Amino acid sequence: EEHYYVSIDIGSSSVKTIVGEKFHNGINVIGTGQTYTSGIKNGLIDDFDIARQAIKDTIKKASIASGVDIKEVFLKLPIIGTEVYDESNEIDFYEDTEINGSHIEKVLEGIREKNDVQETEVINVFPIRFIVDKENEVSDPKELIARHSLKVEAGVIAIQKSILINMIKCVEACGVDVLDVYSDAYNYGSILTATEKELGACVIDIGEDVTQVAFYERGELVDADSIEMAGRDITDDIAQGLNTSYETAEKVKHQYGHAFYDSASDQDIFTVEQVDSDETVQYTQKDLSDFIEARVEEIFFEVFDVLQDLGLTKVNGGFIVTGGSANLLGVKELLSDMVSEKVRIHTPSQMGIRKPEFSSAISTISSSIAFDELLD
Ligand SMILES: Nc1ncnc2c1ncn2[C@@H]1O[C@H](COP(=O)(O)OP(=O)(O)OP(=O)(O)O)[C@@H](O)[C@H]1O
Ligand SMILES: [Mg+2]
Repeated sequence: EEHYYVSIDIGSSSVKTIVGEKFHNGINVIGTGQTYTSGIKNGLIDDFDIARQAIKDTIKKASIASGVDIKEVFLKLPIIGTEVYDESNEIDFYEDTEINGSHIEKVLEGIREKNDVQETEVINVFPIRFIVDKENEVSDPKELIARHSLKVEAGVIAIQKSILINMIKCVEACGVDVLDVYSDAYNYGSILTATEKELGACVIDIGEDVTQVAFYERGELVDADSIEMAGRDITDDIAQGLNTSYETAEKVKHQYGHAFYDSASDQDIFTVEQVDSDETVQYTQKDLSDFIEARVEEIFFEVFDVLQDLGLTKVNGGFIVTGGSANLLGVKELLSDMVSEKVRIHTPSQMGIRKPEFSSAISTISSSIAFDELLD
């Protein structure tokens, strides 16, 4: 009777898998898997076989770590080729009907059916509110008696069919079933406080190839997008600036990386190899932070451009930065120097996943739980 929730994040840098348990009104992580791969680029499958093997290896790792024979999983989908919009649907009753999870599922399904865009598929439909018998608004209609109808006013996330199909295919080629998919646009709602989600908060996830942006207000997702600029570009800038290899630039980024120049130490020194020579050059943390700060600043300017385009300039709920690149020192200080609102770095609380790169994978689990609770 043991119930586990397994999520998979097919990242450009690494595939991440989490095995979760419902505990103390939250999630207990009993196992994780992580595999760095080259099969994924810009959040999409670049080499099917390599990606497939990476996913398989990650599922194996999580299975060994948790002691669970993983057969069914929940898959996150990146905010790429994605559209967010509002839609309503209503189902009719011709006799007094006690509402249950099946009616909710039906009325939500109708919204999936309403989409007639051939290239895209609706992946998530989440209720904003319910209306019983055209007049009575409710948060949760279950166990209420409807005499005429049940309407839902919902948020909808649709994605390019090619992405959905390919990701699911790649995962299911590893001997597991994909139970459901969850867009990160929906997922990131879980890392926010009720206050943040109410006032108007912006989530910025800086990964390797992709930076994702999602805005929430009045307790619901408003809109989302992604930018093709993240950690890899920071590394590129380091490699170019220090005239070193990409590999060395990556290691240097982890070891001495700092995103705020004024706070970076010129007394903290390190040595680096050269590409066009056999000689070695010494650099300081401040020298490095010059390039790192320039790139991260550019990323945040891209984020501001997205917010301006979406008409979401007012961010009273503040900024919440996550993802692997949020591991960099000085990120919070830089963004705080760029905005008048509150800024924080989100890191999952559970032991084993206290790294910001896991934010998506854990959130996915929450998402699934939420729907489980909704369709009761
Ligand atoms: N301690 C650290 N300091 C600086 N950067 C780091 C650190 N740890 C990881 N990173 C960077 O984070 C990035 C990977 O983050 P993450 O795992 O969130 O990306 P992903 O989800 O695999 O890729 P994407 O979301 O872009 O498809 C890499 O660019 C890596 O260099
Ligand atoms: Mg990611």
